[PDB]
Amino acid sequence: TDILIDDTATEAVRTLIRAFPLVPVSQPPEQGSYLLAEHDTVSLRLVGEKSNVIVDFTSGAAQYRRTKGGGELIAKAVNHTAHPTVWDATAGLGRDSFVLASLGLTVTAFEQHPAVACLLSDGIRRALLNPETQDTAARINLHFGNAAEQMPALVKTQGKPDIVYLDPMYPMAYFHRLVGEAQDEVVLLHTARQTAKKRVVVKRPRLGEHLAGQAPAYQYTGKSTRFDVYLPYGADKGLEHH
Amino acid sequence: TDILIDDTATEAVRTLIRAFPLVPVSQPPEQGSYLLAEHDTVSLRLVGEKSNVIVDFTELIAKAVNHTAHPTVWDATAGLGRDSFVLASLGLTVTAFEQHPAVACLLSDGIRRALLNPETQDTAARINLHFGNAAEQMPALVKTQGKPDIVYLDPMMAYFHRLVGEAQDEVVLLHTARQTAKKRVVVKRPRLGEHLAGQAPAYQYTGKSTRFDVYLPYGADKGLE
Repeated sequence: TDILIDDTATEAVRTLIRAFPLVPVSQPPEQGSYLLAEHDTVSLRLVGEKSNVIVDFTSGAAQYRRTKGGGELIAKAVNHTAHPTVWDATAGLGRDSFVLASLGLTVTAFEQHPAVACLLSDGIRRALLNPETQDTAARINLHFGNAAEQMPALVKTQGKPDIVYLDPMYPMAYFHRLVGEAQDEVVLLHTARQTAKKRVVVKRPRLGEHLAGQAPAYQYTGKSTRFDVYLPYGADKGLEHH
Repeated sequence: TDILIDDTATEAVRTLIRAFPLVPVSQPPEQGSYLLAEHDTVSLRLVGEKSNVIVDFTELIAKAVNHTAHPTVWDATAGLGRDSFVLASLGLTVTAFEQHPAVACLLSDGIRRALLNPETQDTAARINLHFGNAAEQMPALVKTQGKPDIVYLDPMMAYFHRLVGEAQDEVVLLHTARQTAKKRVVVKRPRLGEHLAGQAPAYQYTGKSTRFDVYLPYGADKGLE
C-alpha cells in the first residue's frame, strides 16, 4: 500500500501512519489506489478519480439513529443493555464498531488490511478530538490483524469477550470451496464460537445465506437486514435466554 | 490450514510439509477442509466427504510464451500447477509461485511425486516451486537469480471494493510482472474476457475459448520486437 505524504500532513498523522507497513511515495502511482496523508487526515484515493474514502465518525451516531430496515436491531442482537464487551471481527471502515461503542460497549475492532486499518486508526484518532465523539472513540480498540488467526491468542491475553460480531463484505468450483472464502467462513465462525462467552452475532441480508452454511440458534429480522445469532460451543440453549 | 499427519506418512512427506505454515492436528477439524498426509501423498479433504483433491501429473500458450526462444518462465499464479507442468513440458524451466499454504503444499507434493515417476520425471525436474505472494517474492528473487524472460499470469461499498479489493491486487500483480519480466508478461483470459487491471496489452493470441494478452516490460519499444 502506497501512501503519499503531503507537506501539510500534521505530526499526528505522520506519527500514526508510521505504525503501519506502508510504502511512502514521492508521487501518486500511475494506476490503482493509494493513501494520501494531507493536513490532519488520512484518506484513500483512486488515480484519476476525484472521490475518495475517509473514515469520519462525526455523523455516525446520527446516521445510526435514523437507519431503518433491520440494521437498527444491532443493539438488541448483542443485548446492549447487558453491557457486553464485543470483538468486531470484520471492522473495516468501523461503522458498526463505532455504533457498538456508542451504546457504551467496549469494542476491539479487528482489521487485517494495512490501508483499511490505517484509515480506521486515523478515524478513531480524529474522533477523540471531537467532544461529541470522544467518549465513544475511547471505547474502540483497534487490533491490526486477522481475527480468525488472532482471537485465540487474545483470549489467553485478556480473556473472552461476551460477544463476537461478524459482518463479512461478501453478501474448480469444488476446489475453491475448499480453500477459498467458503473455508475462511467456516474457520471464522468456528473460531468465533470458541471465543464468545454469550453470542456470536452475524449481520446478513434478509435473504442472505447462512454463514458457513450453518443455521443459527435464533435471529433478529428486519425488512432488508437480519442478524443471525449463534451460541458459543457447549452452551445450553436451555439456560440461555433472549 | 490444518494438516493431519497419519503415522504412515513417509519421511519424504514429513519433510516436505515442514516448508509451509501448516497447523498440525491430532484429528480432523469439526468442519471444513484440511490436508491429510498419508503414506507418500499429501491430499486435500473436506470433512464429511469421501473424495480428495490431489496434484497428480501422471499449443496456444506455447506461442504466447514464444517457446521457440526457449525463455525462462515464472508462473506467478501456479495454483495446482496445471499450466506450470504444460510450460515445463515444452522444455522450459519454470519457477512457480503460490501464496496459499494448502495449495502450495499440494503442488509441492505433486512435483515431488512426479519426479519419482519416469513418464513425468523429466518435465517435473524443470519446475521449481516458490512459496509466497508473487508480487512480494518475485522482486526478491530477481535480486537473487536475475530477471526471467517471461512472467505468466492466470488469476481467478462498490467503490471501496475496487480500491482495496481484488481490483487493486490485479493492478499490483500486473505492475510487478511488468517490472520483472525481461521479454513478456502473458495473461490468460477467457475467450472474450475483459482486460486485466483494465489495461490494454501490446498484442494477443486468440484461441478457441481462451485468449492470452501480452504486455511488454516497462520502457520496452514494441517496434523492436
